[PDB]
Amino acid sequence: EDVVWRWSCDNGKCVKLKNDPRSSEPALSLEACKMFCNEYGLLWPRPTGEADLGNFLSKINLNSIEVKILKKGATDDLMEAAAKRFKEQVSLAIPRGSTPKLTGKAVDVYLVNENPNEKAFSLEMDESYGLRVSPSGADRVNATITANSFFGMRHGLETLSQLFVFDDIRDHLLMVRDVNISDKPVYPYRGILLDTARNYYSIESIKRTIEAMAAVKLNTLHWHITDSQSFPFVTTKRPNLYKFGALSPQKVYTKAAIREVVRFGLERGVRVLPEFDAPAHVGEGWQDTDLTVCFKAEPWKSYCVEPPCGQLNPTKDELYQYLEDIYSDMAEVFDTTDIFHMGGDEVSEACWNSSDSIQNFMMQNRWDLDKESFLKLWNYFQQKAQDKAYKAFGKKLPLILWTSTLTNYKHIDDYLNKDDYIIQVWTTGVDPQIKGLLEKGYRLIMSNYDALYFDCGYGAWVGAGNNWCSPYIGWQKVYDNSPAVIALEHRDQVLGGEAALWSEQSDTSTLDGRLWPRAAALAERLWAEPATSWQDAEYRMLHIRERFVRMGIQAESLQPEWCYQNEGYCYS
Ligand SMILES: Cc1nnc(CNCCN2C(=O)c3cccc4cccc(c34)C2=O)s1
Ligand SMILES: *[C@@H]1O[C@H](CO)[C@@H](O)[C@H](O)[C@H]1NC(C)=O
Ligand SMILES: *[C@@H]1O[C@H](CO)[C@@H](O)[C@H](O)[C@H]1NC(C)=O
Repeated sequence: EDVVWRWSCDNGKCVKLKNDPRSSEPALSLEACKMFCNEYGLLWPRPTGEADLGNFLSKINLNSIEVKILKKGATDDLMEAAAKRFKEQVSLAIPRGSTPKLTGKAVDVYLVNENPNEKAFSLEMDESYGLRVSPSGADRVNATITANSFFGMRHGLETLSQLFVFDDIRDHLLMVRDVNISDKPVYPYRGILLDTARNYYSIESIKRTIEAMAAVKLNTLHWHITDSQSFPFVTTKRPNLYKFGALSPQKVYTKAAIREVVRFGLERGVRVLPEFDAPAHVGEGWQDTDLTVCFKAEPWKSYCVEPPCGQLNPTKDELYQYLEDIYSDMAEVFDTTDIFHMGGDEVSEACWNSSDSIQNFMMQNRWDLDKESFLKLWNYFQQKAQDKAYKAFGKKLPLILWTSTLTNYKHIDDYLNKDDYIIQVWTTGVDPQIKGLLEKGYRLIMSNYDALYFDCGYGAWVGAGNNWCSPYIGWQKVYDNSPAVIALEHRDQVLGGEAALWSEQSDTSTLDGRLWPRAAALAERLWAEPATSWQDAEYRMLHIRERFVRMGIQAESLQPEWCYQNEGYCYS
């Protein structure tokens, strides 16, 4: 049938009223009411500069949307793809099974990229843009996006596509008539860590993730591609690793597939940042190489944080020839990344100390068999690994390592330095380590486990009960988590944050629900850094969830749809 209700703004809330036929007032559809009742309308994330949306809408012909690229250059392929992608984005305003009337004005999208040759990712890349929308004569609209690079430009296309609403009362596609927007992100690094080694994730599900990331302007996919449980990364120079390491022959990431993903990400302003976690978090794949110790060691609680146990043996020269080859194979297909993640997850002294060859190496070099000695072995490893990474990427590039014993601020400067190493932080924001690190000039990527671990809250995968970092982190807690509050003065040293999806209990099937719409909360926090909290973003978060679902993302449900149609009535 046809929609029977209407909506009217009242103290910032769209109230549902009956659409009585005996009225001279034009009825508002739910989202038409929302676009103007809300401070920032249906925008996610909300802009950092000007947010002038005006007061009116305009009927639009869907078939009469034409995009024109004004400045041409090296990024022609990228801009043409992003423009072709724009028409499809506009259709996301329309609910499936509803068709818009083919009438209304024509839309002219004018893309001006003022440095059409820049297409490299860097922490200094300019992702700012300007958005102007105004009527053009009688039967058309002037939509102009102006930005310093392609990245800001496609960010602007994203924001522009959010200015379309569907009127399901009349079946009209509408657009905001007069907009003036200036925008740019607060943090340069906005990411998701996807663990694809504890469980496999189809290429299609990964592209689908990147698609959703772009929709809320997140720019980094950190691809945790290897661990102790599997080695799906197809390494040509050391094919024995993925042949023995993969969960199955089909559960693998080939050079062609990775290139597809990397290119797909580039077209969408997403840096695909590969990680090889070492010298811990290794196992499957390294059988019969004699380059690991403690693999499947029992009882596992004595040797590692989670089974199977396994670490690299740094005392063997051949290890670094394997490492160089792995890095080189990564550098070849991950060819948009400006950064490389080397893991640095906590090493087990117990494991290294159980090895004959390792103990002899430490005695014959005078070191002892104490915690400080094994910290030297780790430094010894990381220094040589680092050297090979540089040779592999054919240049020096920033490296990322987790907060660990090795990166304790008290002694991190012994072999690490703040110009070469970025530190990813899992510890809670009130930990002394963050302050100690910030003061020694180190840059941070925030991934604090109490706000940013998207795996928390489920059943136990060893034993019974729940998983280690329960309870489940609602989007509210991730939205409110602010690096600016954590960093304080040293906040420019914070590069941004990363939602971490560890995959002991997540794979292809649970991917959508794990990330969305929670990652959108991180998206707004890192793009805008609001002084306002989650309550002020609630209505817009509900809408962005619906947009994800319309995109085909199987996003988590936050609230009854009733709350979305009846703002103000669901509260606590
Ligand atoms: C990177 C990093 N990601 N997470 C980090 C912190 N490690 C948390 C420690 N931990 C636990 O403290 C733990 C307690 C009880 C059961 C458990 C089952 C599996 C795994 C764990 C675990 C576990 O990993 S560092
Ligand atoms: C469209 O709008 C921009 C910004 O107001 C303006 O500078 C430009 O000249 C307009 N383009 C056309 C062809 O109307
Ligand atoms: C390593 O093992 C030796 C005995 O084999 C012991 O003396 C030493 O304390 C151990 N090191 C650590 C850190 O446990």
